[PDB]
Amino acid sequence: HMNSFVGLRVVAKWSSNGYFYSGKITRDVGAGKYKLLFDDGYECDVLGKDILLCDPIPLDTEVTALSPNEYFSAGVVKGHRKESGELYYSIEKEGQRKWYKRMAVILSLEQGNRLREQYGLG
Repeated sequence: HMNSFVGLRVVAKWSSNGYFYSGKITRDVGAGKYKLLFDDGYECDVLGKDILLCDPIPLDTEVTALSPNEYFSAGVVKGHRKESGELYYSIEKEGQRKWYKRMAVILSLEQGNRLREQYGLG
C-alpha cells in the first residue's frame, strides 16, 4: 500500500540488543526487512517489527537520554526543534528540561514497545 519507505527517518533495533537507535531506511531488501543506515554510520538489515516509523519521536514519549557522566537516564520528550538543520529533543528529567542531540536519545525495549501499536512496521 505504501509508496516507499526509502528515505524515511526511523528509530530501530537489531536482534540481541534491546535499544532503538535513530536512523533512516536506505533500501527495501524484501523478506520483511529493510536496510537501515544508523546516524552513527552503521548499516544493517532490520526486521520490520523492529522499526518505529516516527520522526521526531513524539511528545510525551518516555525515552532514554544519554546524559553527562556517561549516564543513561530515562526521561520524557517535552519538545523538539531544529537548530541549523539538526534535530534536538527537549527531555524532561527530575522535573527539569534539557536539550539533547538526536543521537543522544534512544528507546529501551519497554519504551519502544509502547510505540509499536501506533508506529511499528510489524
